[PDB]
Amino acid sequence: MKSNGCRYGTHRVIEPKGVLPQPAKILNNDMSEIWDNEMLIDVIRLNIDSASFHQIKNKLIAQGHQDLEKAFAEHAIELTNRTGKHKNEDTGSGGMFIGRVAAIGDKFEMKEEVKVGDKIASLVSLSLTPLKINKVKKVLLDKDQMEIEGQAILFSSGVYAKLPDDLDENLALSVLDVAGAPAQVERLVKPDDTVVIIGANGKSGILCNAVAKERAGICGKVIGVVRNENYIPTCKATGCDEVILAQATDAITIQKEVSRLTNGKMADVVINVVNTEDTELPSIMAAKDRGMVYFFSMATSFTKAALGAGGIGADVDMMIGNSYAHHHSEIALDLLRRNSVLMKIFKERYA
Amino acid sequence: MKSNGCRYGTHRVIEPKGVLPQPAKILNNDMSEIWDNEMLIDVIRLNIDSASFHQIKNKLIAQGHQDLEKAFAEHAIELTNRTGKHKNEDTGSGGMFIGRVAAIGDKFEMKEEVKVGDKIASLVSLSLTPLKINKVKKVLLDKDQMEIEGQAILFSSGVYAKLPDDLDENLALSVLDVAGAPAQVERLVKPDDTVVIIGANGKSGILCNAVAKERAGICGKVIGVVRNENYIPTCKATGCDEVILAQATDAITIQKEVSRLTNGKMADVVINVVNTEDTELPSIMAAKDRGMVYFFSMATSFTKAALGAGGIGADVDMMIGNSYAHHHSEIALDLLRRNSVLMKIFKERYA
Ligand SMILES: NC(=O)c1ccc[n+]([C@@H]2O[C@H](COP(=O)([O-])OP(=O)(O)OC[C@H]3O[C@@H](n4cnc5c(N)ncnc54)[C@H](OP(=O)(O)O)[C@@H]3O)[C@@H](O)[C@H]2O)c1
Ligand SMILES: NC(=O)c1ccc[n+]([C@@H]2O[C@H](COP(=O)([O-])OP(=O)(O)OC[C@H]3O[C@@H](n4cnc5c(N)ncnc54)[C@H](OP(=O)(O)O)[C@@H]3O)[C@@H](O)[C@H]2O)c1
Repeated sequence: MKSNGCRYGTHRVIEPKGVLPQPAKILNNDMSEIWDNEMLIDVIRLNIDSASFHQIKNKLIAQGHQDLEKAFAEHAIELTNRTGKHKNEDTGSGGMFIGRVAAIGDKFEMKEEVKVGDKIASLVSLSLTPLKINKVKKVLLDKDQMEIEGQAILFSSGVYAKLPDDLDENLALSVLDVAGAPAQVERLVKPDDTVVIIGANGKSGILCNAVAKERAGICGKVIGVVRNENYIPTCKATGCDEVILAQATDAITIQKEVSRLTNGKMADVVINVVNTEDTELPSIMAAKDRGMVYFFSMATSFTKAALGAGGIGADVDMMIGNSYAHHHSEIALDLLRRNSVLMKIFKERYA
Repeated sequence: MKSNGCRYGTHRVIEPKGVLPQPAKILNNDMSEIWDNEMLIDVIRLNIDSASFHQIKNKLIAQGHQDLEKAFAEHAIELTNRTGKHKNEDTGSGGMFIGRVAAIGDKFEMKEEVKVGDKIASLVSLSLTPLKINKVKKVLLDKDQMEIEGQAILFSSGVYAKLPDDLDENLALSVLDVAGAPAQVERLVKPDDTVVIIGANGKSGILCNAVAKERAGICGKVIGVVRNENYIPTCKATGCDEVILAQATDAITIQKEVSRLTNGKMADVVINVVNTEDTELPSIMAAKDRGMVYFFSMATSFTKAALGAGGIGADVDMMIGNSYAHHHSEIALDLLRRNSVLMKIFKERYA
C-alpha cells in the first residue's frame, strides 16, 4: 500500500501531468498495489454510455469488422490497457460499473458504509475511473453493456451507492440515476411553500412531486406541469395538488395558469426536470419575487437562464442542479421504501 | 392610452401569437399611443450588440455596398420598420439604448424613480424592445453605435437605469454592464467568510473584491486568483487579502493554493468572473463542503458544472449569475461613490 494519495486522484495521472483523471489522456490502472485513500472493486458489469457505445460499434463497422461482439471486446481491452480507462477517445464519454468491493484503504473517505464483498454501483464516470479489463465474457449490443472480469479504483472523492438485495432488480440504478433530485428538493422546500414541478410525469419528476408535498405539508401547494393530459392522474397520485396542461416551452400559458391557481402570488420553488431546451424562461416566470428556480435538467442553457431573467426583471435565484448530494442514494431509496405509490410506478416503468 | 397591458409585453406581439416579445418575430412599434403600464423613451443612442453589429456590417460588405454608414442606416430602418425591433435576424442579438423619458403610464411599475425628461439607459436587450427609428443621424462604425432620433417602449417588467447627475456617463454606462455581480455578492458573503474570486482583475472582479471584503469584514479572508503577476497590486488594493497566481483552468494549483492559504478549510463562497471555459471544476474544487459557487460569466457550461461536481463528490451549491437584481444599478454606483480606489481604476479603464 502506497501512502499520501490524492482524493481527486492525481496520483494515478500519467499523461499529461498536472491534470485531473477525467481530462487526463492516460491513467495508471495498476491494481497490484493501491493507495491509502483508494478503494478497489472487482468489476462485474460495465454500463457504457449509449452514445459512446453506439459510436464505437459504428466505427468498428466502418473499418470492416465482421464479429461486432468480439471487435467491441477487442476495442475495450486495447482502449483500457493503453489509456488506463474506458474514456471514449472521440466523444469523451464513459459510464459506470457494477462490481463487488475487493479492498478498502485505511484512509479511504467512507461515504456509504461498505465492506469487502458488498455489491456497489458506481455513480462517477468511467472517464475518470482507473479500469483494468482481464476478460470480456459477453458484449450485449442491445444493452450497451459488457459482462467482464476486471478491477476498478474509486478515489476518496468518488461516488458509489451500495446496491441492495432487499430492493431487488435494477430498481436502484434507475433511482441512483436521479437520486440527486429528491435529495435536493427536500433541502429547498419549506412548510407552506407553493412548488411548481415542470415535467412532473418524468422519472425524477414524480420523485420530486412526492418530496415536495412532504416538505410543503398540509397547507402547502404542489403544482405539476405536464404536456399530455393522460399523465394527470399520476401527477396527483404522486403528490401534486393541481396540474397544468402546457408545453414546457409555453411561458405565457404556464404563467397565467400558475397565477390563477395561486391567486397571483406565484411559486416559492420551481423545479425544472424536463428534457427540453428553451424552458428556462417559463420556469423563471412561474416563480415569485426572490423565489427559487432549480434547474436539474441537462437541456438547461446557462446563458438563456442568466439573460432571460434579466430581460423581464425577474429577481429569482437560479441554481445548477448538482448531480450529487450527500446520502442522495440512501435518501432516494428510502423515499421508495416509504412511498408505496412511487415504488409500484418505478417497478412498472424502469424494471 | 390603452388599458390592461401586459408587463411582459405580449400586447405588442404581432407574429407569432402566444410568445413573448423576445422570441417574437414581429413587434408592434406604434409609438402614437402607449399602454397604461408602459414607459415611452425618446432614444438618443443605440448601442448594438457588437457581434450583431459586426455581423451586419460584414453582411453588407459581402453584398457589395460601397457607402457602409449609409448602408447600415438603411438596414436598421428597414429592419425596425418591418419587425418593430432591432433583433438580429441571423444571430438573434440586440443591444441597449440611451434616451430621455417622454411618457409614463399611470399603471407603469416604476423601479428607479424617473420623471419625463430624465436621461435613462435600458438594461434589457433590444431583441425585445419595441423600437421606431424616425432618423439615423450617425452610424459610428468603430464604436458599434447609432446616433438616431426615435422612440422605444419599456414594459413594466423591463429594466432601466437612471443616468446619474452627480456622475459621468462613460463611467456609469460601463458599470451597468456588470451591476448584477456586486449586487449579488452582497447577498452571498457572510461575516468571517472566506471568499475566492476567480478573475479578480477584471471589470466585475474588482467590484466583487471590494464588496466581498466589506461584507466578510476584518476577520474574513478574500482571495483573488489571477494569471498575471502584474495584477496583484490592483487585486489587493480593491479588497483581496491574498492573491493566487494560476490559470483559471488549473484546478489542482488553485485547489492546493486555496488549501494552503486556508489551512485546509477552503472557501465559503467562490465567485467565478472569468470569461473562459473549463473553469467550472476549478471553481467547484475551491469551495468547502456545502459552500457556495456563484457563476457570473457566460462562458460557464451548465453540464460541466452539474456533472463536474458529481465526479468528485462535491456537495456544493452552484448558482447561475442572474444578470438582474433589485436596485443593482444603484448598488454598484453607490459602491463606486464610497470607494475612491474603485472609482479611479474604473475611470481609467472604462471611459
Ligand atoms: N445530473 C443528474 O443527476 C441527472 C441525471 C439524469 C438526468 N438528468 C437530467 O434531468 C432530466 C430528468 O430526466 P428523467 O431522468 O426524469 O427522464 P424523463 O422521465 O424523460 O424526464 C423528462 C420528462 O419531462 C417531460 N417533458 C419533456 N419535454 C417536455 C416539454 N417540452 N413539455 C412538457 N413536458 C416535457 C417528459 O414527458 P413527455 O415527453 O411524455 O411529455 C418526460 O417524462 C433529464 O432531462 C436529464 O437531462 C440529470
Ligand atoms: N449583462 C451581461 O451581459 C452580463 C450579465 C452577467 C454576467 N456577464 C458576464 O460576466 C463575465 C465577467 O466579465 P467582465 O466583463 O466582468 O470582466 P472582464 O473585464 O472581461 O475580465 C475578465 C477577467 O478575468 C481575468 N482572468 C484571470 N485569469 C484568467 C483566465 N485563465 N482566463 C480568462 N480570464 C482570466 C482576466 O484577466 P486576463 O487579462 O489575464 O485574462 C480579466 O481581467 C463576462 O463573461 C460577462 O459576459 C454579463
